[PDB]
Amino acid sequence: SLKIGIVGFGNFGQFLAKTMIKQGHTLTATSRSDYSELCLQMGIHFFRDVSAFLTADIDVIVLCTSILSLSEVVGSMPLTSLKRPTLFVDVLSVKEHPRELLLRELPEDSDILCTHPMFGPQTAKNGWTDHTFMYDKVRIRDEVICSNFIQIFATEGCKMVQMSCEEHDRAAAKSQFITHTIGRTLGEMDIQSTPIDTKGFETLVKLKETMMRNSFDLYSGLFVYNRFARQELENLEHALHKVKETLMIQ
Amino acid sequence: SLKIGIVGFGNFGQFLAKTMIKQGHTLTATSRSDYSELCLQMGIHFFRDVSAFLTADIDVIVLCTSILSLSEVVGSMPLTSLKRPTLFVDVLSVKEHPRELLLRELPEDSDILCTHPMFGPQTAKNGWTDHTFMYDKVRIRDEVICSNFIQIFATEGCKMVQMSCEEHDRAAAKSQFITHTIGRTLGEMDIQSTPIDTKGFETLVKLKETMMRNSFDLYSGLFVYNRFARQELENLEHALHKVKETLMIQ
Ligand SMILES: NC(=O)c1ccc[n+]([C@@H]2O[C@H](COP(=O)([O-])OP(=O)(O)OC[C@H]3O[C@@H](n4cnc5c(N)ncnc54)[C@H](OP(=O)(O)O)[C@@H]3O)[C@@H](O)[C@H]2O)c1
Ligand SMILES: NC(=O)c1ccc[n+]([C@@H]2O[C@H](COP(=O)([O-])OP(=O)(O)OC[C@H]3O[C@@H](n4cnc5c(N)ncnc54)[C@H](OP(=O)(O)O)[C@@H]3O)[C@@H](O)[C@H]2O)c1
Repeated sequence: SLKIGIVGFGNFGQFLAKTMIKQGHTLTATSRSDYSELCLQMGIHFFRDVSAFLTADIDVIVLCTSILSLSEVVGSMPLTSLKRPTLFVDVLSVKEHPRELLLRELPEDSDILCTHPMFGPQTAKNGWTDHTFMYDKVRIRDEVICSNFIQIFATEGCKMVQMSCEEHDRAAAKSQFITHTIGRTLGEMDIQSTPIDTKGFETLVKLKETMMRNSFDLYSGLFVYNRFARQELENLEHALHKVKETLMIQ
Repeated sequence: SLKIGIVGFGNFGQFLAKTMIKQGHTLTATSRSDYSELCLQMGIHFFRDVSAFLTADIDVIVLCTSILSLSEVVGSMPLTSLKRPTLFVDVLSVKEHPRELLLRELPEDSDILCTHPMFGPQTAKNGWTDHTFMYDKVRIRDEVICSNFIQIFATEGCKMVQMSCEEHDRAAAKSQFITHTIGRTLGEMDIQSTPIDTKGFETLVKLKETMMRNSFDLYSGLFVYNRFARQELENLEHALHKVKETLMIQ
């Protein structure tokens, strides 16, 4: 409890590491880019080469690369260099895609846990308490290891939500994707504070600031790999034109 | 300590009344609809017809009708029946229109103060403190009465902002109007809480519920009577379209 290897040590991978290190887990990391110095600072063992990574002593592998790159990343991995059957955890913001991919590409005897912490650096600055953690036990035999990993979030007092990947994607297309879409639209407008802001407008400016601090890759992945996203983008445009037209009538 | 009459005892009219009564001003009301029983519950005299209202003892008349109705309402007022020069105060959400209308329609010896408290029943439930109050001293000769009215909001800890009616409508088109438009758009979509709401999405549901509690009359008036509103609506529509365009080429 627990030796954890992180694939993709960018913004979100780092976020998770800080709390897992605090709880006492032993971390290993690997990534496309060089995080040697940062991992040195944090006492994480960093492997630049993913084949070297897969030979380390690891209970759990956490996939933390961008949605867009997950196919490339998993596809290149020498999964035949896996030393034991391992638990694979993804933390992608969309869920049907990693689920099908990992089911197709991973060795059969390896376990699959699909997850999405509904929070991050911009929204969980202090702690994780009363933030939501979604997960789906896609292929779990070793309940002990699975339970240990899931406990990482429970003991931070996350709200715990078990849900299918498809139901996560339907619900996320109608909520998170719309939320990001609005934040970006406001970012494209570059809204600015005024002397006479309303509470509502202050709220939108803060949403703009937060949504824009995510990568464009992340936002795109929400759309490209969520099959329910396109319809929500449509409903959003269709609703704005309904309001616009009632204004024209008036 | 003022004799204050409200014209238009609707939602916002009643909101202003509650605080002015508490401060110890003598308050009386008139309106298109009959608020006899509500005013009996609240302890103030209601005049059903404006003619009787105009011949009472009043230092300050506050106009709290809808933006759309202002011109009709002021036009139908037997303003010649006024006993004394009186302070007229506007609290409409747009400002160039009432400033122009009142300078045109009022007796010359009546004073004019144009205001927009940047808050209401839905956003200032407990107390006015730290909320913004904009005013423009359009035509003041009696600085004593006017300062005593303004002191109503200052006493409550409002952030006091003096600006021109034009600068107000420019900033308001960029902020308040935009905010209402997105709120109304989310309402047409009828977004709802999900088990995996992000903090950003909770923030939008709140905004939707809040914005949707305003009358469509009110929201119309923000657009129809603010000449800077149209370009802001284009900026929004144009921004959304660019965001969509970046997503579609992937
Ligand atoms: N609040 C959040 O940010 C949040 C919350 C929940 C879930 N997630 C999910 O966690 C994952 C990481 O999110 P993020 O915030 O760190 O930003 P991101 O832009 O979505 O992902 C950045 C990560 O992708 C890595 N990566 C590895 N191979 C890559 C390749 N060929 N192409 C592109 N990127 C590659 C990057 O590696 P290098 O750094 O080595 O270059 C980096 O580690 C995403 O799947 C995201 O959906 C994020
Ligand atoms: N948070 C807020 O709601 C807020 C904040 C700041 C400023 N304001 C401004 O305060 C004013 C009132 O706002 P509101 O929230 O009460 O809602 P509103 O829908 O903008 O206006 C309601 C008032 O307008 C009256 N009215 C509507 N049409 C009329 C007509 N043809 N003829 C005569 N009177 C008419 C109504 O009279 P009856 O009720 O008797 O029918 C009611 O008193 C507006 O100008 C608004 O821009 C509102």
